Amino acid sequence: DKNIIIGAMTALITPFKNGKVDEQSYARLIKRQIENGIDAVVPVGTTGESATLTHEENRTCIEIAVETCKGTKVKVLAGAGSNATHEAVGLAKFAKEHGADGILSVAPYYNKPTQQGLYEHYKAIAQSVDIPVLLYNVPGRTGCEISTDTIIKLFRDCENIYGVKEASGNIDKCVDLLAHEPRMMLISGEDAINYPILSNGGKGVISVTSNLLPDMISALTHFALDENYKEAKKINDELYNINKILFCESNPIPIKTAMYLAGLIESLEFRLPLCSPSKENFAKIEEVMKKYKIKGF
Amino acid sequence: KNIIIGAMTALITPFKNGKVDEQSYARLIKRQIENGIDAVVPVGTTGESATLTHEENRTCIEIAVETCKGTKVKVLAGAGSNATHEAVGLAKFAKEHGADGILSVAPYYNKPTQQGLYEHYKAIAQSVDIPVLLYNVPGRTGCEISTDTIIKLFRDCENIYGVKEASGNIDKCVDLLAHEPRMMLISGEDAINYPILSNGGKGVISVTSNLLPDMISALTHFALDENYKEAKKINDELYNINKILFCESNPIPIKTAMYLAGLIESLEFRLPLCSPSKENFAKIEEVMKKYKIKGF
Ligand SMILES: [Mg+2]
Ligand SMILES: [Mg+2]
Ligand SMILES: [Mg+2]
Ligand SMILES: [Mg+2]
Ligand SMILES: [Mg+2]
Repeated sequence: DKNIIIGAMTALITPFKNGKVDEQSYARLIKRQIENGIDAVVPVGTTGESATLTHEENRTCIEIAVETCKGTKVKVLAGAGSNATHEAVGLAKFAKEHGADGILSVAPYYNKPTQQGLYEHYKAIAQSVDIPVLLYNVPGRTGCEISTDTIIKLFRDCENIYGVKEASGNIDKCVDLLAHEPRMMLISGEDAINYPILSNGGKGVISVTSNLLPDMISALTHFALDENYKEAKKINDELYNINKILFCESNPIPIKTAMYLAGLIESLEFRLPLCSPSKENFAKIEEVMKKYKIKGF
Repeated sequence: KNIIIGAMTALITPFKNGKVDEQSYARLIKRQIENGIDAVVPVGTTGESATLTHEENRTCIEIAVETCKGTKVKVLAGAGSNATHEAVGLAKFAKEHGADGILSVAPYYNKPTQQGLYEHYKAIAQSVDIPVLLYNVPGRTGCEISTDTIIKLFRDCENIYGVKEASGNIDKCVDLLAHEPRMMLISGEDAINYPILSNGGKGVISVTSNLLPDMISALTHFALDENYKEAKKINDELYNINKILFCESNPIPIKTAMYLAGLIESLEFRLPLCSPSKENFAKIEEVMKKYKIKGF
């Protein structure tokens, strides 16, 4: 029916060098994701520090992702959202112009639209492009919730809206969504509960942990999609300690720390207001990493 | 320190035919000045900062500065961002265009750590020489500026003189002023204006004052003179309107009330904000009839 983008996906960190996007590191990281079974990559989402990138840096990250996935089956689901509808429409059109296969569009943050407003927000975005649109609910960061009813109405009313990324630690809501609209693509945005979401019929993940451990997240998701739930849970359980420690400080502070500790990025750099973890949490991230096998390039 | 305190208004931004109604905007500010308000906050949360262009942000601050000249009324410009580089540029822009100080909201959405918030605000304060009021509203931003961070920033940065609190947490208000009694605690929560003032807060940055500027100004002034019996009377009388103004997300109710009072021409928002439900529209209309609303 609808065009979809599902499976194992990575919310890419954006590496910085001397305060600039390391464009070589970025392309190299994406290649490493492709080679470890990932099905799609998400440039400039939350994990990519979308908030602190200039518009040209946003274009650059998206274009590099498109260019690096050419010749592969891996799709580019571009972070393209904003708490201003006029801007979100513009960011959607631009992501499409630069070759993105679809867009991930975060619910408006800070200004707390009502459900009616969220509906009109996403309807305007979806009308402005002809590529798939994945809603993105993360109430702990936005201060609002796209309700089940709103999500289901948007899925049914707008042809290119095909599912939602849930980062709301609410398995009840995941049941609610797929019990009333089994045709939508529920996507886990919370690594520690990837398996519970997939086993209730979710069709993919947009992962933080896959930045560090893409082969494990790929295998988990693919097992689950193959209905080999036993093997998916085994990996989900193994990943629990790292899944949780990657949120000991606000994402992406721990994941960038882990990537640096693993030698996968050259510098532990953020853009303010993000900064390096405390010494104690730095030490905890390094401790948890010890029992995982981290792929190189 | 240099401070901006007293009774202050988070100005709504009126729209007409999709554009900032610039004449309405100046007229609304004049009405605030004429009803005892001590400062105006253009382009904060209540003014829908998130959906204004950089040019409209500029126009709004410039109209505020120009309308307040030759009066005591100060311009405490909304100027914050979840990107530190952009918050610094917004702070510089506000100063260079004549604002008396800035209100800078805690970074929303990307949830910086307390170290991150310290460095964020330290960067902003070092960029201008005008007063900076922090703004804590965890229900909208997803983060909380802790008491220790607020106190550290106040003691380490000359321009930082207090915090607008919109967190429903009177324990924290006590914590702040018991450990750092020199800061200016500013109520960002109309319903508890008097409790914050009576614990030593020195002003309000009000939503309700858009509609009832004389009442909020009296409340504040009674309280600052330690006429607490009178300030509590107004706070109690205002509770019903203070609460109904958040039956939907601010500023959807206050704009609806201003429109119903004939104070703005059109009930227009920028998406993702929009008109209230029919029921909430009716409820706003009913609560307003208990209050005397000053015209122009
Ligand atoms: Mg963003
Ligand atoms: Mg914006
Ligand atoms: Mg007196
Ligand atoms: Mg007395
Ligand atoms: Mg009352």
